[PDB]
Amino acid sequence: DEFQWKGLPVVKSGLDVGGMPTGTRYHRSPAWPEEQPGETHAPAPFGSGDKRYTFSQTEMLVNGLKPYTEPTAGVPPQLLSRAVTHVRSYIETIIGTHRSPVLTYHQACELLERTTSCGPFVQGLKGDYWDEEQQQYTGVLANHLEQAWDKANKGIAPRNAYKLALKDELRPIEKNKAGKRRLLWGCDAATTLIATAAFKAVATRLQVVTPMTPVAVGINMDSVQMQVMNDSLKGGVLYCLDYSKWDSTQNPAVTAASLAILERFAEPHPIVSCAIEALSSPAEGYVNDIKFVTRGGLPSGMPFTSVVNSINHMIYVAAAILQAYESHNVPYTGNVFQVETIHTYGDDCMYSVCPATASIFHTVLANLTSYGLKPKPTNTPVFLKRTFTQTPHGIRALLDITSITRQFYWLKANRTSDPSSPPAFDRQARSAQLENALAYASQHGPVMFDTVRQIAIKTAQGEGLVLVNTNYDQALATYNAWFIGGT
Repeated sequence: DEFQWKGLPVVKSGLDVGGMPTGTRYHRSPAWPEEQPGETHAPAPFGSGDKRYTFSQTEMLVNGLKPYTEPTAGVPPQLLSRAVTHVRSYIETIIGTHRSPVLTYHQACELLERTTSCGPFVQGLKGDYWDEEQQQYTGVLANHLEQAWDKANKGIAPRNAYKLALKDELRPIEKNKAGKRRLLWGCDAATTLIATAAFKAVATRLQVVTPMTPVAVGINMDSVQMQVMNDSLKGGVLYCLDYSKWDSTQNPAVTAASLAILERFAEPHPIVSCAIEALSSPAEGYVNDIKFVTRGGLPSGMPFTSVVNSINHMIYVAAAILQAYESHNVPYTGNVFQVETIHTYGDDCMYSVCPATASIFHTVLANLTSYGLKPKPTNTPVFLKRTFTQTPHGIRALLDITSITRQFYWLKANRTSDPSSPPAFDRQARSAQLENALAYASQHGPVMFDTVRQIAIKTAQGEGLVLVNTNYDQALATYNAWFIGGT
């Protein structure tokens, strides 16, 4: 039965999945004992081990889980259905009406991320279990996937189940001082598998075609695909919005609609449909011996989070716009996604709207907020933290300079309760990281690059590294080869 645990509704899971990991993987660079100008980020608060703060992990979790407790208005069902047929229609004209077959078991298995966790029911990394060249999973994980695959083929859906933790990353110091840390949802590998088999061929068709669809997922921002995106912005009125608390504000009816759109492009099959059932069912987060079941929102670690959230976003925007026209008594004649230009990456976005739409944008925004989303114009495209900028070699999607330099001042390494303690890290990975950071720097041009250069040399001697993209010309040449190659 339900009971309250720190003010959240909560049930015993029948299992014990363990506590959230202790400490942090981030150390200050040994090269960098002092604070540098314009630094804005440091390691998120990790509770008991950490001398900076006095927050506990469990309370940071409870904080992050709270919005999942409260449902969201969503879209009025009649509106929703019109919005949906807009979204569906448009994607039909781009990717066609072909229905992708479900993946084989082995195909689906090869796509799992060996680098990540197995979710709440199996310990370790997925790669712990991968046979490099039996070419299959093995052991306890393989049994976990196998039973699930078998059940799915029999119409029995896997658990929409996540191991809850907190993300360990560099965050804004303003946020750290406030006791904020992002939720980590670790999906059950079986559920990932079934989704993958269901939906990956549809996801791939959308990716092949990016950014011709508003699903920008898997766009290479350091390629021509970004210039295609840029070009598509011309003519319209540019709104680059950030949504707050995007994940906790996802309405489950909208989500179910997005999944129904996806299902349209797949073969009907018991797999496809376990997977909708799982993914449209409420997220269950496991900690210790309890689970929390969501009443609203979406877990950030769902299978296909980006695609599903990009479809949600398309549906919300179509609805907001169509509602705004109808309530102003204006006819809306074309497809939203031709009349308007829309790029999403789950919650990240750029809208380039017709002027008629721009005229009544106040009203669009208000419709968005009425769905329980938490949303003026610019000439400067900003997307996936990139700023679109002219350079001497064409438009580039420029990483923030602080995104570049913070990589020099921090490194992800061994667990610790002390970031000021010395890292154990492999020098080659580190050096490759920093040579990449340098190639990004080169696009900012030569004054900017010289500053980053000086940082990198300092870093190299302090950390004992070796670096070539230390010069502008070779840093420029490496980025360029990335750029024209899709590399």
